[PDB]
Amino acid sequence: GMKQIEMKIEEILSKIYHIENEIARIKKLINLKANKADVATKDQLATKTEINSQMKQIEWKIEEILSKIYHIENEIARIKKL
Amino acid sequence: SGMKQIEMKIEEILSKIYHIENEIARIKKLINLKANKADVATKDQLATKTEINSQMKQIEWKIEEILSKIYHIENEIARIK
Amino acid sequence: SGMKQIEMKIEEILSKIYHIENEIARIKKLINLKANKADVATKDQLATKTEINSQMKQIEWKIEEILSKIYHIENEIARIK
Repeated sequence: GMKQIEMKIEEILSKIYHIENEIARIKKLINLKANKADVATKDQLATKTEINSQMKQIEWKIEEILSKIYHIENEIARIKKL
Repeated sequence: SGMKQIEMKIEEILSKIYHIENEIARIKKLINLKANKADVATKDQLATKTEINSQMKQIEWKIEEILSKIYHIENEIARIK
Repeated sequence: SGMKQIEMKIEEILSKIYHIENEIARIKKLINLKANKADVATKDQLATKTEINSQMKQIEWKIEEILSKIYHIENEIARIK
């Protein structure tokens, strides 16, 4: 009877040691994870799609402007020609 | 009765250990759903909507100014003709 | 004395278990403060400040060129008059 109890205590102590090692590993893993407070949220961050769309609108206007300037320069050259 | 008491304590201990093992299994799954520090952007690397809006606005104002100058010039040229 | 020794081992085991339970409780709280993979924006979707700054600078250079062309044209028109 006593021997059987001793063997159960042995198994329990082994299980506990294993659990302690699991916990030690878990703590290390947690320390590698990012905190919610330190990570910029989707709400806060600009997406490539959004930026691309607004950049495209600007680019089209710049292209329009460049064409207008070229046309104007040609008109002026025509006006000033002898 | 001494042996019986020890057995009852062992029963409760084993139940507690089993519960802890199940908790640990659940924790490991939860950890796997969390983002690693190494896999995210470092503080202030990424562009915010506020910053982008401000930057775009400055460019937009300049473009609008330019378009106004062009319209005026086109009118001046039409008058010169 | 055999019984006494077992009883002492049980005392230590119960103390160890209580300590482990407290550790687990703390770990669960710590995990709840960590960011989820599902809630973090992907590399595919995000823009960096460096990338944006470079693109904005290229636009600024084009605007500077445009302004020089406009200024020149305004001067040409003033001369024509």
